[PDB]
Amino acid sequence: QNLKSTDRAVQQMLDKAKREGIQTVWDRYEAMKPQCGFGETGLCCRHCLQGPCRINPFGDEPKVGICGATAEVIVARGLDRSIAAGAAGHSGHAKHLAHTLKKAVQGKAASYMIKDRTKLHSIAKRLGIPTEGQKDEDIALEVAKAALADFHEKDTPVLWVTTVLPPSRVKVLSAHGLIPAGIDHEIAEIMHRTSMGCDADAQNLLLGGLRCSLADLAGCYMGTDLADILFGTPAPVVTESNLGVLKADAVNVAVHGHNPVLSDIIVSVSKEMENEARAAGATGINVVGICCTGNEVLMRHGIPACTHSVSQEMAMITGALDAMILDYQCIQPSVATIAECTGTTVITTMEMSKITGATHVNFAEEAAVENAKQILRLAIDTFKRRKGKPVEIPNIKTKVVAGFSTEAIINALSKLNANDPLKPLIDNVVNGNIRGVCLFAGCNNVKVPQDQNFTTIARKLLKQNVLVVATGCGAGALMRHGFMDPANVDELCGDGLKAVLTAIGEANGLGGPLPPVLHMGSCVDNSRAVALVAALANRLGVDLDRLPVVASAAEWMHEKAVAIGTWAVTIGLPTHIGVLPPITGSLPVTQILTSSVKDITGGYFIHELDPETAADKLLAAINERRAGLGLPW
Amino acid sequence: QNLKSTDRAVQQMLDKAKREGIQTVWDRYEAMKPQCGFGETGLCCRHCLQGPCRINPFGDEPKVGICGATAEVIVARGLDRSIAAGAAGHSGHAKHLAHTLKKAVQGKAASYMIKDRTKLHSIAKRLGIPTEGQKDEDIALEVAKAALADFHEKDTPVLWVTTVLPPSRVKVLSAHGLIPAGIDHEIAEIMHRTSMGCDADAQNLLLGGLRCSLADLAGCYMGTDLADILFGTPAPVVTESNLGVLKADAVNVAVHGHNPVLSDIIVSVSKEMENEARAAGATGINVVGICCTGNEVLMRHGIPACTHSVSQEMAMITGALDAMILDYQCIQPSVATIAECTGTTVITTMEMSKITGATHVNFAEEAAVENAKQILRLAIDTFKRRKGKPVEIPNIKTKVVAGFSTEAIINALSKLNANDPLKPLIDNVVNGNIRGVCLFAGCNNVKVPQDQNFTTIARKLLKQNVLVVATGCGAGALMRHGFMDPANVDELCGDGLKAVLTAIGEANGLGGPLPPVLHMGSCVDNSRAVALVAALANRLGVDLDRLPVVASAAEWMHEKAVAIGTWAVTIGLPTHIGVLPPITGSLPVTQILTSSVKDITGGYFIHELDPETAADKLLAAINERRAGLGLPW
Ligand code: SF4
Ligand code: SF4
Ligand code: FES
Ligand code: FES
Repeated sequence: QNLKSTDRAVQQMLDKAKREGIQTVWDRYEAMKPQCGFGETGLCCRHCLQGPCRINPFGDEPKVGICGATAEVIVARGLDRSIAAGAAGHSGHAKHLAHTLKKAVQGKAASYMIKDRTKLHSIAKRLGIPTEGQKDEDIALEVAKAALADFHEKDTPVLWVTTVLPPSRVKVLSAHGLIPAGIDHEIAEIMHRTSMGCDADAQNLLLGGLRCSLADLAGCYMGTDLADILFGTPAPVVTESNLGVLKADAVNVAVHGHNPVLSDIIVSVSKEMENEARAAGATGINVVGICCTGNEVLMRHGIPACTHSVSQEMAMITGALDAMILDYQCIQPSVATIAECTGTTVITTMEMSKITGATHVNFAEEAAVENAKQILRLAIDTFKRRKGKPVEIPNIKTKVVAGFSTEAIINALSKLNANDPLKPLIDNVVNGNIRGVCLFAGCNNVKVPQDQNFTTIARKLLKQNVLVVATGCGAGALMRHGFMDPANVDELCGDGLKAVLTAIGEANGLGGPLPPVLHMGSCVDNSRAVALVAALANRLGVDLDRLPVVASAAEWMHEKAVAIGTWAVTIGLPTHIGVLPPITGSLPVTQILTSSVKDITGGYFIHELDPETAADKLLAAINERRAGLGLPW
Repeated sequence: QNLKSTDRAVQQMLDKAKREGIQTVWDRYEAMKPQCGFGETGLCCRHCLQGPCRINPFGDEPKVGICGATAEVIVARGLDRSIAAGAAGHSGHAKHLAHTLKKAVQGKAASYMIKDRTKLHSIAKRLGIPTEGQKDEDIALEVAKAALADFHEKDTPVLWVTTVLPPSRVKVLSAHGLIPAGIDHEIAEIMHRTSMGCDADAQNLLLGGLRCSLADLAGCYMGTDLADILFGTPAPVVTESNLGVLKADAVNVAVHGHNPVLSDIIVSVSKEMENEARAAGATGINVVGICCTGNEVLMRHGIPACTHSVSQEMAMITGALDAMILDYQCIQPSVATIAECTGTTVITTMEMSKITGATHVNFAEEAAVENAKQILRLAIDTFKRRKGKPVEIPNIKTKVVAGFSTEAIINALSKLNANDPLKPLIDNVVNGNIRGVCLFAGCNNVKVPQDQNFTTIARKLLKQNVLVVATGCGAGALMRHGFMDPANVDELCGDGLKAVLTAIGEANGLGGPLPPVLHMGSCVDNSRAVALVAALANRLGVDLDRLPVVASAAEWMHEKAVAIGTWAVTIGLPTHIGVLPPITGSLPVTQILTSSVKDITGGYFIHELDPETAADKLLAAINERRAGLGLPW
């Protein structure tokens, strides 16, 4: 099972699933081999009913699509549609939060409120919304209206791009025509230009994709902003991760998906029903997190993280998961079928994301508490049905310190330098104690033994004094393998990095270091990493493509991650990816994305399937940035 | 060549292309056989990087996607993305026209203006925009702002749906949650819900697709409305069609694509440069139409139609096409390569639709006349380079009467009944002189011998007294085969239909009948057919799903046509399609689209590849509608 996942709890559940005859994502992957090479290389098009068209990577015909579309056009159109689909997910998430904030401040959903007033006021100031002499409710109404206005064309471009990046970066992007005009406007323009008989020039197509990736960045940043207003900005928290966080004697309830608009309410209400859970034979309600909704409630409330991404079915296989409460994105629809065998109640909550065979509860903000109680009572019923059944919860978990929002990181640094908090971090970059910064982001992917790339790359970078930050299922991989436990700083970190983590932690009263990797939150919270490095760029007076900062989507899968990787390149970062997207069928497109885009944005993709080689390539990229600043390396 | 196209001019050019070694769409189709059966059946998914996934239609594994997505989910997600892409094209077209109208009435593009004041005022009244005491420029500004507001969520739903359909139809759709909230909002929601780990219930997915198809209908109707304001509502015109409209001694200039925002200007300016063309050895500038931009200028100015859709390369093969001026949609990118062999200057004009190897001229409304002159002068240069070269223009053309906007049809009927113009048409439906109405719409498709389905079906329906209306490349097929020549009424039409066409034509002073088929314009002008049958429904006091009205997308290809076919079903029409979309891999999805959707909208798809059978099925559908009204059949 170690060829399937490097997580020992996951291996144990894979053995249970095998002896019980329950098919897993890994079994369905094996059943798909050999996968289609036209699709793997990108040389397939279904954009009209004259198709499907394909192109042989090498050899004889077919050499061109029926309409005349070349390999370069077919590959670029497919990639653009992936970016648009990712943008549509992150911005659908943000849009829902904008509507929730509007409802809350109009008096229409009393379960929601302005929890972070300081964040509200700073966002308003960032956007140019007046604060002086205005009620908080009116300021928030203005912020929500601004959020919704960024989805369509108006007199200004998308402010959740233009107000969040360094001004020199906005100027470079504007010169290339890359600033989005409206989030949904760009998504639709991608769908139009990639339809049959439309854009047929690879460079033109890819420039559009870069612009649409910035629409995705805007949705990410808007989602983080709005979730912080509504639910609180994260601050450092201590919790646990992996399947051992489930409790045989408790009602185990997983929140799963991405938008925490209901799961934050699930967390609050579950506490109020401890007595009702005790009447039914449980110690209480044990809410646990899967995927990014789990990251949201871990970051804000220290809810323990059960599992992530590719291994999500394994939580059910324990027999102890009484309910799995779904919103949208990254939910394997197999969970609805597996629930019959495991007894778990799978509940969908969003009108646009239903799964056949799952129970649906129509969540509405105005009725959020009622909804959480109806849902949680289905879970309590389920816990009672499994009275006196054996469960197999692997006794495996790690300690996790998390909650490193950008505000929290700046605050931690301020204990070393109150009036210039970024300076101690920059001081240590310049002197070599910190070699650079790497963001790990994105999913797991069944093609890669689970977590193998994240942990192999992270280990090498930490030994070379790289400050490592992580989001999404990259943070999930690292937390499940101990990278967020400060007890592992001695083992994992080079002496320079250890010195800095210790100095910061000791100034924060911890008597011990910050953890080896800083968890910055969910996938939308990749925007927090942008805010951090944008602040660093502005303090140094340079653009992001001169900083020793790189990213690695080491095991990526989702269209959302393709969008994130593309905006990382667009804002100027060397961006490693550990699974090839469907681009190898076009050498011209591959050359743009890995080389010549440098001349446009200063970023570039680094394609490397071997994680040891990937770490060497990321260190090389960091060290070239150091050299361009005149720093030793 | 008659297996490739039923058009004799196209056959002649296929022989020339073969002896000159020029590859055509038909050659590229042959080179693609056998096409992938997974893609043909819809059983392929590439929505994440764990793919590509496929499902065997029958037999052993693979049976399910890697994430657990079933065949039903995979097929429904793919179809939904096709509908969203079509909506993005039609509404991108409409959005561009909305911006053009706004620029014109703000004094920013003097080459554009309010040409149809009556249409402006009726659209304003339809939307609830006040007209009394307002300048036309301010009314138009309000209409343009309303058009742009329908792209995003607001306090009202999409008004270019809710104000254009019968109220009972709006109520049925609203009860099922099918009214779009915003055009680009729906496109993005489709992209989100169909991304990995999101919507996984076929019925839920398909309901979303029906809603997004109504966003497409809104874009079509908005595009027709705005183009009529800016360029004039069509009225009956007489012109010609087929390759014989090219002239060896003239500068032959094709306008090709969909948005006539520049080609209408091309038509005006070309007249002003007749003298400049005469200096270079030509008789003048002969502007001809390809595809829907050609339909737009045919409908408004009687510009002759050169060719359409699948056969567009053949116009170049004559050797006499000096320039082909492109905007977007349905342009085979092969034209840029074929131009090297034929001498044609291929010019792109829109930033989001470029073709490698074509010359680009950045069109801007503010500089429209300058742009048309720069473009037309490239064409005059090209005509001079082919001095003393042999050209092979097939001496083949038909007479075309066209320009039947809904306003023109109502006006023609008003000569029989001034105060109740629809009554004479209804009178003849009730008495059997008109059996019903069929709209032919959509593309040609290389899988079908060109025009064979349109003409075979139309011939049978006309003999059975069906009033036939046509748009897009369905109108192109019928015009090229004589169906728009009133001299063919005796041959083609049953006695009842002939009586009505003659009575209407004689009351309109023609001394002769209306043509056998009424050309209602471009693909967006399918909205005109909606306006006509909506008016008929309102006059009879019933909904569209009780009228003897059907549609046939007999040779369809583009994602835009998939969207149109889907909204035809959604508004209540039996809708024949002559090429199977990628749905046969899921029996549950096929059953929804061909049967059970009747219980939702009253419309349904009729899947029939055999055009003689299709005509029988369409007549059966018409006759069942007649029976439901108590009419003889
Ligand atoms: S758009 Fe072109 S390449 Fe794609 S399926 Fe249609 S004919 Fe084939
Ligand atoms: S979304 Fe599911 S079915 Fe589609 S490629 Fe990804 S794993 Fe395969
Ligand atoms: S031929 Fe396999 S992905 Fe299309
Ligand atoms: S396997 Fe051929 S279309 Fe994907």
